[PDB]
Amino acid sequence: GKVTRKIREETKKLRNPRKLSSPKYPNFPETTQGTVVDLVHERGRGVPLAHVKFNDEIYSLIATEGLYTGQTIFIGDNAPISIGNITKLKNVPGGMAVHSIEYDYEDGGCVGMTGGAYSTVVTHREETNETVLGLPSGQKKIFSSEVRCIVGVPSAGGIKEKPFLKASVAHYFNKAHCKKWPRVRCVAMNPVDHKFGGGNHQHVGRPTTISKRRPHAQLMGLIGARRTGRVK
RNA sequence: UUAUAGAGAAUAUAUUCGUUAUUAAUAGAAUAGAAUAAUGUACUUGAGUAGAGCUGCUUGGUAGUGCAGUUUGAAUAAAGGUAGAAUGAAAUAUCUAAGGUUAAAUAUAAUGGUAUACCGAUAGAAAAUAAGUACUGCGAAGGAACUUGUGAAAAUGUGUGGAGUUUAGCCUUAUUUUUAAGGACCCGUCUUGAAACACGGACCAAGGAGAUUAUAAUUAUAGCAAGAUAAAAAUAAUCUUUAUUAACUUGAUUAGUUAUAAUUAUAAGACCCGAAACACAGUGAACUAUACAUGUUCUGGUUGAAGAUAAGCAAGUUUAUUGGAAGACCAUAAUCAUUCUGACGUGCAAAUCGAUGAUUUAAGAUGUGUAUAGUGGCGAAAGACCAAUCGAACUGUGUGGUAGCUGGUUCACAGCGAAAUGUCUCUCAGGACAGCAGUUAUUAUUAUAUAGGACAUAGAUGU
RNA sequence: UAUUUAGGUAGCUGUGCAAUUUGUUUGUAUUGAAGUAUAUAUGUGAGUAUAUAUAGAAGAAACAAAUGAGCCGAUCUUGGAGGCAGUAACAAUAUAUGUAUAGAUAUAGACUAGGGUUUUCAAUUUAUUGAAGUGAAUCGGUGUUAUAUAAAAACAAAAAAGAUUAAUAAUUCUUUAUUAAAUUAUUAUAAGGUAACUUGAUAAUGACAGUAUAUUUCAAUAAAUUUAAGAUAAAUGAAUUAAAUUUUUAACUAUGGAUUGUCAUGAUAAGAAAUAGUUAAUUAUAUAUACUUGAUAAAAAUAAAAUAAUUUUAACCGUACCUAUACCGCAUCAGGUGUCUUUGUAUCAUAACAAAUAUUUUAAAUUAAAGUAAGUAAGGGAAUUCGGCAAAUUAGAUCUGUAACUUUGGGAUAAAGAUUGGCUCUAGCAUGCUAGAACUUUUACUAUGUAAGGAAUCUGACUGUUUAUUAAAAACAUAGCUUUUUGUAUUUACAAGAAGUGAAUUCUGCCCAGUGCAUUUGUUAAAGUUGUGUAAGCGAAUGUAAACGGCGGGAGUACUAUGACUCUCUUAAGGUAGCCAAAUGCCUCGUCAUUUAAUUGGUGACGCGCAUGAAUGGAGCAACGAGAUUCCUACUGUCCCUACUUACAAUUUUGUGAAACCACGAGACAAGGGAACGGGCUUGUUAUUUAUCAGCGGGGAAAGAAGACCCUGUUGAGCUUGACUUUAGUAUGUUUUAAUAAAUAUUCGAAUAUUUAUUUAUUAGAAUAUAUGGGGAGUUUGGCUGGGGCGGUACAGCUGUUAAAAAGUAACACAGCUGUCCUAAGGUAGAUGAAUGAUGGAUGGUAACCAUCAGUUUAUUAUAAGGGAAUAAAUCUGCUUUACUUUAUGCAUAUGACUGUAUUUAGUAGGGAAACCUUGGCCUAGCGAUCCCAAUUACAUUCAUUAUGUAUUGGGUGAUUGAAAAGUUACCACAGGGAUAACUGGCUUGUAGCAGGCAAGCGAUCAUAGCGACUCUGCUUUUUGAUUCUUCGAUGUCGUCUCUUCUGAUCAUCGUAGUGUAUAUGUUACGAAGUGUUGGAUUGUUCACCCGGUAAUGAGGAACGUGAGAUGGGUUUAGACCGUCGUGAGACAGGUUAGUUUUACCCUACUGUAAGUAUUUUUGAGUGAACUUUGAUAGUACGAGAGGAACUCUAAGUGAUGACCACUGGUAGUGCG
Ligand SMILES: [Mg+2]
Ligand SMILES: [Mg+2]
Ligand SMILES: [Mg+2]
Ligand SMILES: [Mg+2]
Ligand SMILES: [Mg+2]
Ligand SMILES: [Mg+2]
Ligand SMILES: [Mg+2]
Ligand SMILES: [Mg+2]
Ligand SMILES: [Mg+2]
Ligand SMILES: [Mg+2]
Ligand SMILES: [Mg+2]
Ligand SMILES: [Mg+2]
Ligand SMILES: [Mg+2]
Ligand SMILES: [Mg+2]
Ligand SMILES: [Mg+2]
Ligand SMILES: [Mg+2]
Ligand SMILES: [Mg+2]
Ligand SMILES: [Mg+2]
Ligand SMILES: [Mg+2]
Ligand SMILES: [Mg+2]
Ligand SMILES: [Mg+2]
Ligand SMILES: [Mg+2]
Ligand SMILES: [Mg+2]
Ligand SMILES: [Mg+2]
Ligand SMILES: [Mg+2]
Ligand SMILES: [Mg+2]
Ligand SMILES: [Mg+2]
Ligand SMILES: [Mg+2]
Ligand SMILES: [Mg+2]
Ligand SMILES: [Mg+2]
Ligand SMILES: [Mg+2]
Ligand SMILES: [Mg+2]
Ligand SMILES: [Mg+2]
Ligand SMILES: [Mg+2]
Ligand SMILES: [Mg+2]
Ligand SMILES: [Mg+2]
Ligand SMILES: [Mg+2]
Ligand SMILES: [Mg+2]
Ligand SMILES: [Mg+2]
Ligand SMILES: [Mg+2]
Ligand SMILES: [Mg+2]
Ligand SMILES: [Mg+2]
Ligand SMILES: [Mg+2]
Ligand SMILES: [Mg+2]
Ligand SMILES: [Mg+2]
Ligand SMILES: [Mg+2]
Ligand SMILES: [Mg+2]
Ligand SMILES: [Mg+2]
Ligand SMILES: [Mg+2]
Ligand SMILES: [Mg+2]
Ligand SMILES: [Mg+2]
Ligand SMILES: [Mg+2]
Ligand SMILES: [Mg+2]
Ligand SMILES: [Mg+2]
Ligand SMILES: [Mg+2]
Ligand SMILES: [Mg+2]
Ligand SMILES: [Mg+2]
Ligand SMILES: [Mg+2]
Ligand SMILES: [Mg+2]
Ligand SMILES: [Mg+2]
Ligand SMILES: [Mg+2]
Ligand SMILES: [Mg+2]
Ligand SMILES: [Mg+2]
Ligand SMILES: [Mg+2]
Ligand SMILES: [Mg+2]
Ligand SMILES: [Mg+2]
Ligand SMILES: [Mg+2]
Ligand SMILES: [Mg+2]
Ligand SMILES: [Mg+2]
Ligand SMILES: [Mg+2]
Ligand SMILES: [Mg+2]
Ligand SMILES: [Mg+2]
Ligand SMILES: [Mg+2]
Ligand SMILES: [Mg+2]
Ligand SMILES: [Mg+2]
Ligand SMILES: [Mg+2]
Ligand SMILES: [Mg+2]
Ligand SMILES: [Mg+2]
Ligand SMILES: [Mg+2]
Ligand SMILES: [Mg+2]
Ligand SMILES: [Mg+2]
Repeated sequence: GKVTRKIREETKKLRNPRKLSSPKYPNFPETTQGTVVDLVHERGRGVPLAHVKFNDEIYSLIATEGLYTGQTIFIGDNAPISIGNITKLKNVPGGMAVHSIEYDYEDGGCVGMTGGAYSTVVTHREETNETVLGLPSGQKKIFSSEVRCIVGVPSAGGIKEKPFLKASVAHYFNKAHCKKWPRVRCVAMNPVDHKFGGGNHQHVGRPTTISKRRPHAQLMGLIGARRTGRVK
């Protein structure tokens, strides 16, 4: 046969990988004050970024919900908690919304980068100095304290309301996000290109649930499912 | 010009260069003599080695013959290694590993010489050289013709002579030979069977296919013979005859050996020409496909969503304007290819021409630059496209790849003359053994003998 | 001394001729060698010798030697030259005197890619030779970069006119300018305005989407004026052409205190209008606003300034010419190729015409046929056809008017009507647009351009894309819906990877037994330790079907009929909601209705559905479609049935001048035999213009291509998988791993294991074992066979028949059997009337047991069949293990293994008194090599244990004298085969068709007017079979259209004869092939069945007549859909839709044309009696009545055929409007 589509797409990512910003905030020993300068828009991502200014140095950050040009925010380990400020994790009471959490201390940020997605805090445990967070995916993860984070819900709202009612709307989405579009179903192909292909009618003939035990080039279909079907 | 010179060239129908035989100059090498320089003390022995366990390659080496990866890793001459089945033990022989140098006898191109039972311009190298040239391919690469005198055949022109219009050419017999009577389908080839409506062949010249080598055997000839011989080299072995047997136990005997020639068998490109394929090493995105950067992309009409203004009727609701949204509607230039199954169909053209059709601000069209290569790329998916080639591109090598299968195989006369049947076979388009044939040889009561016969006698059988 | 022998394919042996070179001997030649061409002699023949002509330098013979040693063929290799043939195919403007007067076709001009002297001139005839020609501080390159080699179109210091040369000119020359660098002369270091700001007085940027509307800057039109030009027989308030001169707004500041603008949306207490003022007005590629987006629209090098002057200061490379007859397609090729500019009329444009500019020289003609284009048609209007394929009708603009349905947006420009010129005026205001009125005519968008309409069904939601060169679609994509993996992402869950269905509306039923997937607690390798112990995986349990998939059958029960209800086999569950003879139903052209004169078609209903059915999605149509199918209206040469005109090729002339093909073709036919369809062979019948010209497609099984279909080959390739053998990747053990201290557990002070802490290590790996592993890699996938496949094994053994009186012998011929059974069913000694029948005997019967008599093989002998045995080879009783060990040989049987079975020398045993018998079954069947493994007996080496050898058995190949092995190809390839199928032909006639002989009976009695049972004998090649003789280096399949000819087994028409013939109307038989046999609906049809009509719609042949005559509907390559089968690639004589039809110019045949005049005769060939009907005969003959003819005589008509233009109709580059 020939090399299929999945392996040929990953080696096309090594010839020209996709490029993004990775915005991080600095670290400062005591509480300082900074000003918001302007709001911009990037090519790949939907959430707008913000340029703040600490000690006559301009950095880049993800914009929170209510933010206007010229406003003042504070950064430090013991800043007061309000909209757009960045404090330590232990100060916030249970029930609020944070949107950039570093895994360890003195890191930029790891969790909650996209627009419209936020996390919640559920508790504090004074023994061993740990707090449990509620991830946007729905899983409870235990975080160590003394990491610092930003208070508020991120901007850009709910983008998934109105559909791509035309085909032309989805053309410019996948082109900016560097994905392959359109896609051909694997049953329509000839049996050289794909395992499911060929035949006299369009059907599969093999079970579509494939274990994870098998090697890398044999993985296709619903890989390693614990369940299949509508629940009710 | 007799000759230490009769090797060979050149001129014309008796002369020269040389051969033969002698010297000189320069460079290099070796041997010997004479002279100049020079001579003290020296007790070293080879470690992450040799060897074991697991694992892979190599050799004739069989249970390592040799080498390497990983783990482990000794003794120092009162010591260590080896001795053609395995391990353990013992005697007798014989050697001392893990550091270094080394002439001669030996193998073969570019470059220059000397010879020959080799070829003589379709031969000999691709090239008697303005030849690795003219010319072709995007590229790796491919690659010819032509000497000087004589003037054959195929195919034509002019002149003279002759027949008839109902019959090409050939054989026999005839002085009615440019006619008469008899005979006579076109050759080669597979085939039970060919003039066949079975295949190859329009015509002339030149070229063109069982030769060479190794190992065996039979026949003819030559030298010596209980022995036979040009092995390498310089001025021994082998065969008669390994005497049998697995071995022990045992054992005389078919004139040979060396060469020359013809035939047969096996292996070498192997009588000549012919596949679809496989591996090694390299070249292409100028056509066409996709992504990224930078530029360019003619003109006229149709319809009427949000938003806004007024005038009526009385929380609102009818009428008239303004406005110009949409993968909305229609045409020219540009683009594509539904139908006539129109034209053409040794074409204008290795895909064109005419009428009729479809198409319009976009998921469009197009120039240039960078990225993607053949068990690989690109793909709104037809196995489509990747330089007129794609269900695995193109160029060179292994390569004169293998063929139980089609085709061809070159002079005369004389003697002799077949099979299409039995058995075994992954055997049925093929092989081997038996049968039928040919050639040569020795010998006579195996004529006191034989017979695809008859007669006399003794019998077998179940149509 | 052949009085005896002599043919011969495949094949074997002997004697001889030809060519090139080598050693020795003998000889020739310039008064002429070798070669070549004609004769003569000689040899049975391969060949040799001589003579004459030509030419000019070396060659011959004998005895021996070495081979690249003798051509008709190979679709053989290279060169030269024929026929067809001067044939096909192409090129062909006018002038009596000209560097001109006319005609004709074509839009034209600049930068780049490519070309490289083609440029210009001279001389000689799109050629040859020779000279000359390209001038740069400001026109390109050289510079910067596109997130470790990138731009002649992105960014960047600066110029224009006017003339010169045979050819260069933003480059030479004249005139007026600009930039940068080096040297000179001179100098402000700040003023002014309340403010916005003005003047020598620095630190700025390169730099960035698309669409719509409003400005009318320039420019261009239009007008006026001034100089000039060209024409008219005439006439014209003065025409036509050329050159120039002219035709307030936006920000900001100061007062002010509440209104005000645009074509549209508005602006203002974060200060409107109105005043006073300061900056600018970006030149159409501009300015200001508005609108669309999960798209927000590149990088880097790069900066200073006042006034005047100077310069042998500004380097290197290219600057000719062509834009298609100077590029690429082998070419002076109807193809292809980036950007820009271009005048006049043109009331939306388009189309068309004219300017401008560039090219160009001489055959004939009122006449062929058949072609390629363009026109017109009386009457009928789809009757032609698979199908309205091709053509025709409609169309612009203004005014009325507009339905069912609906996803409320659409449908809609629906459909259906009416109007349109020219000239003279009137009326509006926005001043070039729109309404109305009068007059007039061979009536008005129509030169060019410009929608036929309506009603239904199947399928796809829509815009979009695709097999460059036979398929544009119902295929692909798409939004929408759903499932799944990942919290250690250069990117961070509204994100990033993997799959299925296919807009909206309404729904998405049951099953976890099978195969997969996930989660969790019996079997299983190596390495290490004195020894021992510990892996994943497989197996088991629980979930999961918008995962692969699946979703039965039989019996009774309420006048007939049916079964709400009941009983019953099993299973994982037994197709629910829906839908249908549908693109899915074989029987099948299902049943009913409707559409038509007539329907296998279309639409609506019915359902025990061969084989429908729910995201492998079911149901459904509003909008959209060069998709597939049926019916109405209009329209027409598609047809009845064809006719006329023009142009270009063709026919006639000159010039340039080919190809396919060719065994021999010298005239053609009927029958015969033959390799079963002859141009040539055998018997018959026949042509001929002085050697032609133009047509045509019957034949040469015509030409192209070593058949793609089918079969064979111990020949291949693409693809799939539960085929055989393995491997990359990955999971899990063991051993290697920095030191230290401590804790805990397991084994016996010690050995193991687990876990924590510190820093003194921390490049991050290495060596082995087990499992998973079509993601990959090699290779295989028997034979026989009345073609192959499916079925059987006729592939190993045994018996009887075929089988023909010695031995031997075939068929997918006949009837059968075999891979077993037995410690006794083996060995031996002895005794013995078996099976059955008759007559009797308490319970006792057809049949229980006991006696008597008879009893030739009927009984038994393990088994298939055949053979053998009656003091028995059978049944009983006793005793035993010959179901042995060693030397030699034979028979099936052979040229030959393995096997079965008879016989021998010498031992050791059993039965018997002894003679004797015994090496498994009474005889003919139950039969297996080389290599390797296991066992038994002997011995062999310095020593123990082991290994290796000789001998005998067992383990086994059933394809049985013996490889280790699954499929598919419609994407396919190679070598071959008429040794072998699909089509024609040939022998045969079971089947098909057409007739005969005899006479039981029917017919009111009567066999034969007319029929005829049970049986029997034939012909024809017209159905379908059976066989495989000719063709696989090719003979073009079914049906239809057009056209000719032939047969009798006669449908009418003609002549006779029977009758169960009164007339009329029938029916049967004999002679007879002259002439007729005609129109439509449905289906690809042949066949079939209806409507209508007539004198009568007869049966058939000619390669199942006829494709270089046509068409292409089905069948039959590559796209695609449904149903059934297969895990899968795939398959279906089950159903659909779209799919390139080549070549005549040879020979022969056929139609015409081609022999000095003028009058005729004879012979030969063709052709030579079509059919219906009115009136009279006549209401007559004949008949109870009803009814109801004929001979003959007049009047017409249809079908065919030969001519003609007085009348009518069609046509018309002849003629007029
Ligand atoms: Mg496909
Ligand atoms: Mg595959
Ligand atoms: Mg489907
Ligand atoms: Mg040593
Ligand atoms: Mg020669
Ligand atoms: Mg040569
Ligand atoms: Mg004859
Ligand atoms: Mg034959
Ligand atoms: Mg024949
Ligand atoms: Mg043939
Ligand atoms: Mg030929
Ligand atoms: Mg020759
Ligand atoms: Mg070859
Ligand atoms: Mg390679
Ligand atoms: Mg549109
Ligand atoms: Mg055509
Ligand atoms: Mg390369
Ligand atoms: Mg396909
Ligand atoms: Mg190609
Ligand atoms: Mg003979
Ligand atoms: Mg053969
Ligand atoms: Mg033989
Ligand atoms: Mg007798
Ligand atoms: Mg003879
Ligand atoms: Mg030869
Ligand atoms: Mg020849
Ligand atoms: Mg020959
Ligand atoms: Mg030739
Ligand atoms: Mg012409
Ligand atoms: Mg020139
Ligand atoms: Mg010029
Ligand atoms: Mg100039
Ligand atoms: Mg120039
Ligand atoms: Mg120029
Ligand atoms: Mg061009
Ligand atoms: Mg051209
Ligand atoms: Mg004419
Ligand atoms: Mg008409
Ligand atoms: Mg008419
Ligand atoms: Mg019809
Ligand atoms: Mg008809
Ligand atoms: Mg049409
Ligand atoms: Mg009027
Ligand atoms: Mg569509
Ligand atoms: Mg095509
Ligand atoms: Mg289309
Ligand atoms: Mg097409
Ligand atoms: Mg689809
Ligand atoms: Mg749906
Ligand atoms: Mg299950
Ligand atoms: Mg369930
Ligand atoms: Mg049902
Ligand atoms: Mg339906
Ligand atoms: Mg009907
Ligand atoms: Mg003409
Ligand atoms: Mg004949
Ligand atoms: Mg015959
Ligand atoms: Mg002719
Ligand atoms: Mg062939
Ligand atoms: Mg074979
Ligand atoms: Mg293969
Ligand atoms: Mg494979
Ligand atoms: Mg076979
Ligand atoms: Mg017995
Ligand atoms: Mg055999
Ligand atoms: Mg197919
Ligand atoms: Mg072939
Ligand atoms: Mg045959
Ligand atoms: Mg035929
Ligand atoms: Mg019959
Ligand atoms: Mg033919
Ligand atoms: Mg042919
Ligand atoms: Mg008759
Ligand atoms: Mg027939
Ligand atoms: Mg026919
Ligand atoms: Mg044809
Ligand atoms: Mg024909
Ligand atoms: Mg067709
Ligand atoms: Mg299935
Ligand atoms: Mg089918
Ligand atoms: Mg007559």
